[PDB]
Amino acid sequence: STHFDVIVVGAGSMGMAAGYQLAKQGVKTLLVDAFDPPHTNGSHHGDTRIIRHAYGEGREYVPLALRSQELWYELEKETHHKIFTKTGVLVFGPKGESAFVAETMEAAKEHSLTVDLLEGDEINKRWPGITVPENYNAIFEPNSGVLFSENCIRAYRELAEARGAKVLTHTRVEDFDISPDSVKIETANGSYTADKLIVSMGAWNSKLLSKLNLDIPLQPYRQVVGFFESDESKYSNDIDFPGFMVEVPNGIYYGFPSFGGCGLKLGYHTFGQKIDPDTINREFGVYPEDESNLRAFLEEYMPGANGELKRGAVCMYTKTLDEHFIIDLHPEHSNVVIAAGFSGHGFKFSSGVGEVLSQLALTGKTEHDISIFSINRPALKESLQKT
Ligand SMILES: *Cc1cc2c(cc1C)nc1c(=O)[nH]c(=O)nc-1n2C[C@H](O)[C@H](O)[C@H](O)COP(=O)(O)OP(=O)(O)OC[C@H]1O[C@@H](n2cnc3c(N)ncnc32)[C@H](O)[C@@H]1O
Ligand SMILES: [Cl-]
Ligand SMILES: [Cl-]
Repeated sequence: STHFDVIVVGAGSMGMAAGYQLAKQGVKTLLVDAFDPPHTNGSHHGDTRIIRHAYGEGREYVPLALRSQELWYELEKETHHKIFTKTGVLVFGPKGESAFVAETMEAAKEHSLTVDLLEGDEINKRWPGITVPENYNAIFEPNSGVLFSENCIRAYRELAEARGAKVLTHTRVEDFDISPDSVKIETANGSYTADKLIVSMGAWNSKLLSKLNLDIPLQPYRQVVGFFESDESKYSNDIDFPGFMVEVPNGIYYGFPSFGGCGLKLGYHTFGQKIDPDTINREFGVYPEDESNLRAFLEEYMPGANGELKRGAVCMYTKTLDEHFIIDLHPEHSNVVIAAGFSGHGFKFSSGVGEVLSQLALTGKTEHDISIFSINRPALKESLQKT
């Protein structure tokens, strides 16, 4: 019975940000989510998320990283929820043996980002609690840091709803019916129509995009993290222990300083179980790798934080073949915007993506350069399920 200007399916990290940007402009928006964001069934829980500017995944992400940072500061001033803490972000690895470290330094140089460069014992000297080999080098970004992801989504939601946005919770979208001049969604709670559609279902994009005649390789991964009882005199944000993302022989790890004594949080990025969001086991510890992969890191590089496991969380990445995002219009429907495959590193950009999605939905174009996120790029292996 009711139409909308724009309908956002999946009101999570990207969708809720888009909802806020749309509502902010008086655009009558309906956001539909299978749950009640923020929640623990998607990819945004775990309390915290790292934001980096000097981007090791590729220096082309910097502009979006910087715009997103400015938007996070703006959100901080608009809500009572805590949004960002400037812990700084440390990146280290074996000298000359880390592509991630190399690209980070290059990204820094190329965009004139403020960073500190140090090696070996200088790393251990500066940050009691971190022990790396003499052959290790590092780049520290003082001004990037940590975002409180659940708070971000919560704030964007409260703000969007206050502006008129409608949020239909616990309602899973089951199908799509797209037309030349309108879009329609089917749910158990009723059907809804609008002029434009934004699709941002996270891990579920790998299962439901086929409903839009899109055949794109997207693989969901089970990715856990653990909070460990740590030596507060070394790992507390209060004593300036930084957030970090590093690359050692067996891969890439990321962590957060202890906030208010919650313990240092650590996650292993490189490995994760291939899963389906509908059958994934969300209990931490069911796989021996969950806790063992983390402690193996701590015992070697941050021994003082290898205490009791205080809490474990299970979350998901949705990877593309090239690990770059998908942000573009549906190849056959200019009134349909797709946001998918953030491959484990998209939260920091959610504020900026919200803006991009808003622009694409309203005008079919964006001021941002998102060519590398094209849904038609060859490295993606995208195609229609039947042309
Ligand atoms: C998992 C993970 C990810 C992660 C990270 C640590 C872990 C353990 N650390 C990060 C970090 O330090 N820095 C960073 O920049 N990113 C980091 N990430 C990745 C980031 O969290 C993800 O890229 C991000 O959350 C992706 O956002 P997206 O918006 O894609 O996913 P979501 O937040 O899960 O939202 C999807 C929503 O859509 C809903 N949904 C799903 N299916 C439906 C249907 N059928 N109908 C309606 N709604 C649907 C979900 O309920 C969800 O809310
Ligand atoms: Cl997490
Ligand atoms: Cl992801």
